[PDB]
Amino acid sequence: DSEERSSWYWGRLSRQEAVALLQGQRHGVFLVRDSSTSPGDYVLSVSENSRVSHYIINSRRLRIGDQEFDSLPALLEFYKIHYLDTTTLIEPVARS
Ligand SMILES: [Cl-]
Ligand SMILES: [Cl-]
Repeated sequence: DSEERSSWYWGRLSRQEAVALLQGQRHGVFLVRDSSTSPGDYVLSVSENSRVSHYIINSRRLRIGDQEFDSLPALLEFYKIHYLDTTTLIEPVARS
C-alpha cells in the first residue's frame, strides 16, 4: 500500500558496481542484482572472505546451488540463518 525505501534489491547492477558497493563492508553485507547474462535470474553479492562473493540464483522457483526457494525473500531469510561459505547474510548495503 505504501512504497518502501530502496533496500537490498538493486535491479540491473553490474558485477563491478556490486564490488564497488560491497568491498570493505563487514562480512554478510549484501545486495541482490539481476543477472547480466540470463534474463530472469539473479545474483546475490555479499562481502565475504575479505572480498566479494557472487552467488548465482537460477530461476516461484529460485535455485542457489542445491537449495531451492519459492521467492527471493525466502532465499534471503534462509541465508540469514544458514552460512553460505564463511558468512551468513547480515544486512543490505547502505545507500548514500
Ligand atoms: Cl567483517
Ligand atoms: Cl552498508
